[PDB]
Amino acid sequence: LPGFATRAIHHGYDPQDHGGALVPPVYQTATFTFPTVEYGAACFAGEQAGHFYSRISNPTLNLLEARMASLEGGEAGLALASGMGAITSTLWTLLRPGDEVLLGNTLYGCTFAFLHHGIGEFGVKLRHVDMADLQALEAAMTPATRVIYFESPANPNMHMADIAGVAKIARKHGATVVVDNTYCTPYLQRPLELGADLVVHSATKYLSGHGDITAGIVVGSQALVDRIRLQGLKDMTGAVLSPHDAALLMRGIKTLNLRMDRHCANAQVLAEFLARQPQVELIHYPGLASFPQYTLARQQMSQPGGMIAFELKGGIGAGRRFMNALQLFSRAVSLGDAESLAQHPASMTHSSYTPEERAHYGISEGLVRLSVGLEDIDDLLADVQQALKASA
Amino acid sequence: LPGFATRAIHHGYDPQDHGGALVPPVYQTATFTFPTVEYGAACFAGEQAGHFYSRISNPTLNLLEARMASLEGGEAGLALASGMGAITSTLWTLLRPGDEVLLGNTLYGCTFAFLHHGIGEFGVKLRHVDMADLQALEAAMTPATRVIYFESPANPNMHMADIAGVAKIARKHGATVVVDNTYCTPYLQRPLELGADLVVHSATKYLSGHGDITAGIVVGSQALVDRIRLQGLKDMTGAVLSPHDAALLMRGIKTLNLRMDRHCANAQVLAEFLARQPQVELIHYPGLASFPQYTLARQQMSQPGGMIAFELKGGIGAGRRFMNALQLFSRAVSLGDAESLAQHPASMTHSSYTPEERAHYGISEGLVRLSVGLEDIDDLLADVQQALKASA
Amino acid sequence: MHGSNKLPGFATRAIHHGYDPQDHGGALVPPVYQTATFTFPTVEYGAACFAGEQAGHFYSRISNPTLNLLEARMASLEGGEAGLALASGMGAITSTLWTLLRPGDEVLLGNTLYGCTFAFLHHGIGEFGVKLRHVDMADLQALEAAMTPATRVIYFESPANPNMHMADIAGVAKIARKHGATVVVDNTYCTPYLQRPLELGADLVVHSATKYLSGHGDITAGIVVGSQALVDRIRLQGLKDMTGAVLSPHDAALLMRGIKTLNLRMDRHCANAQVLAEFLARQPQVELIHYPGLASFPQYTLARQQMSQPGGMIAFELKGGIGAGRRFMNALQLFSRAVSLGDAESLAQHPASMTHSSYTPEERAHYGISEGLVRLSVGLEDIDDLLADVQQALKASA
Amino acid sequence: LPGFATRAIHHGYDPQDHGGALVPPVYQTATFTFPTVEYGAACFAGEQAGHFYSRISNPTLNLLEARMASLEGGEAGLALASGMGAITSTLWTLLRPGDEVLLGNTLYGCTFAFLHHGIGEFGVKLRHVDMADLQALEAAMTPATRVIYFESPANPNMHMADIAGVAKIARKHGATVVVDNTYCTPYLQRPLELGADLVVHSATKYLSGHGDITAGIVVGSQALVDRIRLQGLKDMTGAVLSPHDAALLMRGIKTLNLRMDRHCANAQVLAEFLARQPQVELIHYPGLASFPQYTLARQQMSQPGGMIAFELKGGIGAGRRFMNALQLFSRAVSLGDAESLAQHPASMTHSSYTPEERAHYGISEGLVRLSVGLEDIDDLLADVQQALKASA
Ligand SMILES: CSC/C=C(/NCc1c(COP(=O)(O)O)cnc(C)c1O)C(=O)O
Ligand SMILES: CSC/C=C(/NCc1c(COP(=O)(O)O)cnc(C)c1O)C(=O)O
Ligand SMILES: CSC/C=C(/NCc1c(COP(=O)(O)O)cnc(C)c1O)C(=O)O
Ligand SMILES: CSC/C=C(/NCc1c(COP(=O)(O)O)cnc(C)c1O)C(=O)O
Repeated sequence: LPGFATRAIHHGYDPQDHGGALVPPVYQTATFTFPTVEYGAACFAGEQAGHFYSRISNPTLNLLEARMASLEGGEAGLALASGMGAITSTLWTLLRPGDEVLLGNTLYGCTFAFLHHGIGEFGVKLRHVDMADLQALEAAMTPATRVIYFESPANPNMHMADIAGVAKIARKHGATVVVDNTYCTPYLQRPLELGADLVVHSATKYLSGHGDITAGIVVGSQALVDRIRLQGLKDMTGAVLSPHDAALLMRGIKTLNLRMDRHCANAQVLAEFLARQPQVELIHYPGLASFPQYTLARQQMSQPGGMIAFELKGGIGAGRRFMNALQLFSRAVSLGDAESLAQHPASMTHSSYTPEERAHYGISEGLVRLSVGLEDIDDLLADVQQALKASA
Repeated sequence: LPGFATRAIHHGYDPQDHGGALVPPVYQTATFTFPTVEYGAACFAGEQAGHFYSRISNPTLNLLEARMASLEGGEAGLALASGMGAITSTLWTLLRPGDEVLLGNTLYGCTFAFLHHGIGEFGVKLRHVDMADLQALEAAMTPATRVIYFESPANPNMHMADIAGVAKIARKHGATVVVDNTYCTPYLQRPLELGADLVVHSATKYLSGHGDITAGIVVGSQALVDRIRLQGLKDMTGAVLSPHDAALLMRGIKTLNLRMDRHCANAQVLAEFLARQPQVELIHYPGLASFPQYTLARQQMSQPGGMIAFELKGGIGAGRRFMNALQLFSRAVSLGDAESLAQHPASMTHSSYTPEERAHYGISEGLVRLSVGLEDIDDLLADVQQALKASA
Repeated sequence: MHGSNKLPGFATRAIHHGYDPQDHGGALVPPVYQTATFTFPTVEYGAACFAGEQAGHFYSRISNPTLNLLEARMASLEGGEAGLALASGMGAITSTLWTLLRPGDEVLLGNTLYGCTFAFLHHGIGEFGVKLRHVDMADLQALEAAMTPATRVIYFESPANPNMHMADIAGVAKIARKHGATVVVDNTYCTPYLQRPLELGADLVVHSATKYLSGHGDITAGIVVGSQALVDRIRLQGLKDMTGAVLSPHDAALLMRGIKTLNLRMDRHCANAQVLAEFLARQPQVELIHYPGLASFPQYTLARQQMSQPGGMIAFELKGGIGAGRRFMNALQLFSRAVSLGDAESLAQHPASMTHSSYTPEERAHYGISEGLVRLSVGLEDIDDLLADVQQALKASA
Repeated sequence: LPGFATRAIHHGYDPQDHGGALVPPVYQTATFTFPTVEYGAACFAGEQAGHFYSRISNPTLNLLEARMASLEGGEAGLALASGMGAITSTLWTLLRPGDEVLLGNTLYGCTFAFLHHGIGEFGVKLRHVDMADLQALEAAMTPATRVIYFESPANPNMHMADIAGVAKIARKHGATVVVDNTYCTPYLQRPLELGADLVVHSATKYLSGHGDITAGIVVGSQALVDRIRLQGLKDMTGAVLSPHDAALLMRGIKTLNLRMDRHCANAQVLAEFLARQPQVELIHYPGLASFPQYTLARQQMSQPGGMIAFELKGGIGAGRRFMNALQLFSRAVSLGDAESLAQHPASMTHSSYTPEERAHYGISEGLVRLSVGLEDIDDLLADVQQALKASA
């Protein structure tokens, strides 16, 4: 079995099948012709090799799909036009009125919005459980419960989940486990190998790695992905990934190992630096020993990742002055780009909110999330240095 | 107000805002930064002009949107990953359980699938009506009727609706009218100007014009597009258009008028040919005096379009052999490409079942659909001629 | 009636020629080979790709399947054996002249050339011992008279940039058959849809595919079309060794997209320009006006003889001089102030206050242009909007 | 002065100058307009700093150029359509009939072809010299010597030049020193800092990193680069880089350091392995302690590179059998891709030659060149190992 980086470069593709082309050609085409109508009948019945329309399937998307399937260790992959594309396509096919979905305690803003203000308003019951608390989960299981969905680590506290523990419970009750594995990437965490059924990504983040596409991946069993493709994607979202973006995504995946190694190495130093500072109150970085859930994080994630969350003494005001002081970090939402991004949900994403509304959710007054990039660490240190001095 | 071709080339863009670039640069970026946090606060409150993340909005996509809005005579536009992306995003935000939606009698298959096996399995009521029969439409209306959705001309029999008559009934009862205007494009038909609220396109077809992108456009009021953008696209489908494909779509649109002129002139000659041949039993083309809704066709479409549908005397068998015989025409689903295409749904998209399923779901045994391309008309004629002989 | 040996029409071939979807997974649009290098099954299937026998691929700077399709298709349209695709028009010109010419060879040139072509010849290749001579190519007696034994290449544009001077291409090729020269014709302005120098006796044509062939102003590209032997030579020396002007398969894919509507776009360019040129000639403000479709145009009968339609380029002079032209341009709200052609967008330039602004009034004649001159590339906008813009712009030059 | 990684990600670009876009927009446009004739007057002069045509100066290309300049420690940059683009544009500008160019003893095939069968046949003198031998260089200099051109390390044996010694000899005679820095990249070796005047790159190799573009770079003094822009590129080659490919190149440059680190570590290992084999007659890798020019190599190269050349004892025949048995390395010319590549010049690029014409030229019978890729070293070892066993 060839290694991770080998597979990220080579898996699913022989140059000799495409006129010797070293980089696979991009199938920037909407439709594919048939030799016969009989051949074309068989492609809608779904019982052959080949193609018909790019919304369903496309060779450039198929290579990306298979290759991602290999990295995560799953049977099938599906490519979609965004992370939300992946999540919504997946959830729209597995859930019908009167089914229940168990969710992690904290979710990504638009995943939360989709669940509560979207599918949740179509008669699907919602319920939030601590996915580190196996006791609380096992209680909350009912026969109506069809899907268990969560992020590990979770946005933005880095709250972990006992994936193996959750999956053993779900296996007994018949529930399908779906993990948003965006923050880690298969390089760092493979939830399918810990019993999960499906993993979804925002490929927009670390997989692409260069902040120039919006994209989504689903990986899991052949049976589950076939359904999500032929219902969620085909009928219910239309979240079709451009072959051009699919090709750029594959370009990024070829440096995933190298990019994450450095993300994690830079993140480590900045976390350890931030720990030893009078301005900081607490830090949520999985590779600091003071991290609440250090043990579980290391059983699942091979490295601590590139994301640091931390709160400041001075709260809302200390954040604004810190964020505005940054001359190298960019004030922006998103993560996993080569460029180092900072965001402060208190006065950016959730700014029209007041302090009285924020505490409802698991989202602090002083909380500033970093996505540590690939820049020279000494420059990143110096930028954070002056930004903390400016936040007094 | 400048002419169609002028607007389809220039609307919404001045080179002097982008370093004098004649062609607008492609914003192939997932995320955008802010100079301060208080600036970025307003971009999430929706109260200050600018960008944050390409799933919600992007400048390349905004240009496409605004330009498409001008061509349809609408206030605002939204760009999506596919036509189904356009449809699902739209209907997911506009309907909730208990709402009734009146559909036209025939619909494009994935739209039929989405309605009956997708959204209509989450407690949304569906009824089918002949939108040509204004008495029956009026009679079909209820207060719970929230949406009237149809294609005009309809897949795959070219059936027509009086858009203004339908809109009048919709103003009476208080219902939103959504027209799928793929077949015609804004160049030949503008449903908003005949009282429609929203129009949806598969921009994959005529608007693209070159078979290379998958895309969708919604055009309507600012109020409705904003809801579709902020809920259907953002939370519920994630069907985000690549700035690459958005830019190609705009390239395609620059020759829309010229391309449609040729599609229509070619299709007219081919329709009049097909009507004279002994192998052909019925022909549906709007530019033929024999078309049942001929008056309405000239009253509502400025030209009769590029699509022909017809039936061969020898049934399914003759269709197969007609289809197999084509050397210039390509066997493929889809329409609106430079390349002339044909399909015989009876032995392609809707194959396995006997005549009895194909009757009630109104697609004849011998029905062949043609998307007439931009090739030399003599070449197309010659290909169709020999294919008819071979059909017997 | 008639059978398979009939040539498919121009629009059919501009969309289909050289590509059957069945040889590429059924993909209706050809896959873009956005790859720099190609691999070999055995080590000997690499050996034969460099030398002699094999049909196949190794490196994109010599040959790429996306570029090959473009090439074969441009060849069909021009009526040539072979095509080559390059990074720019100047890529096509330099790559061609670098392989056909050596020190001591003479090149006979059209009286006017495109600026960077003129520069290439006088200040580039001409300084490496290639001898230069200009002749009015409309004068077949003068051309005959200028032929020497060292004359290796007759090169020229028709119509020329920017005065739209023309040459008898068949007349030139006949003179060249007798003496032995290779005729190269820059066919940018007409495109294969309006004029086909190869079918009138020219040995090679070159294009700035950046213009009408692309049609949408988003790529820079060149094409050479001509005999297999001459194109192969150009590919294997001019492009391989001497320019490295390699076309991106991305841009080659877009050029093929533009070529799918060439006939339609040229039809509309020409229709607009004819209506605009006839309008322009009847206006008070205009001194003269060159446009091949007007009978006043000096070479009206040659234009009709060689071009199937009169093109999208207009030239005219204003009353009021530079001061009027200066105001005319600034008054344009729909036309752009730019130098290029063959875009969907209509472009104007007033060389007095633009491209030759640093020059002085009298220096214009003996470098070679007028004082109220305005070149127009007529685009694809609704003709009424283009009239209204030129009308109000004339009124502001008054 | 920020670190190499920081500059390779940020240099020359602020998001705020383009609507906050994190990644810069791609200026896929041929022409640029002017607001007035007075503005457009000075773009054919120089005193107004805008744009006019993309063959001369495009915003996307300029960013690439400025950034490549920064990494190389030079004043200014030029982007071109291929490595040969950069080489030919540079040499056509600097050389004329009667001028002599001094060359490194062995050059890349098409550079040798350009010099001897292109520009050499226009009255330009050629002389090859050993560029490590400063005594032989000074002796070779004449008044006609205007340019000194070489690779370091060079094809095929990794033969170094003494760049600082060469520049010292050139400074005496006024001549210009041009260094092909393709193999090393600015990450490993910066010839301008050691006294050279111009560097050229086939950005097609390591700079891109991913084998999907063809691009050239020139970096040097503003006056020199300006001339190669306005003479070599504008008039004499027209080797204009696509903004699309220039965008990809810059995408590739953001992982240059990380990719070069891994290339070099995989090479280090695989050379240590190869140097101890019974099948290996001789091996050229800069990092081996027994490399002839080891000391000088480490004065210029911060790491020994990703390329290995070695000789098999069985001659041309063993090379053939080794090449063919490789299942993971691809058989191709080119280098610096993520995918590992191998060529055996004696049965590929130079097979039409006879046994005695290879030595004359400067190539061995059993010489195999390896571009060591980014794959898992254990897979690469396995593949080379079995290929060595099958070579006997
Ligand atoms: C309000 S814009 C900010 C978006 C952010 N993230 C996106 C994201 C998605 C959704 O993925 P797309 O659909 O491709 O965006 C899914 N899952 C995770 C863990 C994510 O982080 C952000 O600020 O971290
Ligand atoms: C079973 S594959 C055949 C697809 C066909 N058409 C697509 C289409 C869509 C959906 O649009 P996308 O999502 O962009 O494909 C929406 N609305 C209309 C009137 C359409 O024709 C077809 O065969 O005509
Ligand atoms: C100073 S920018 C103006 C450029 C113009 N034309 C280009 C051109 C070329 C050169 O082709 P590229 O290298 O692709 O640009 C070659 N041959 C012809 C007849 C051309 O028109 C122009 O203003 O008409
Ligand atoms: C006969 S195809 C093989 C090409 C090879 N290399 C190219 C190259 C160039 C020229 O660069 P482009 O023009 O981009 O190809 C310049 N400088 C160096 C050190 C190079 O290696 C090769 O096999 O190593």
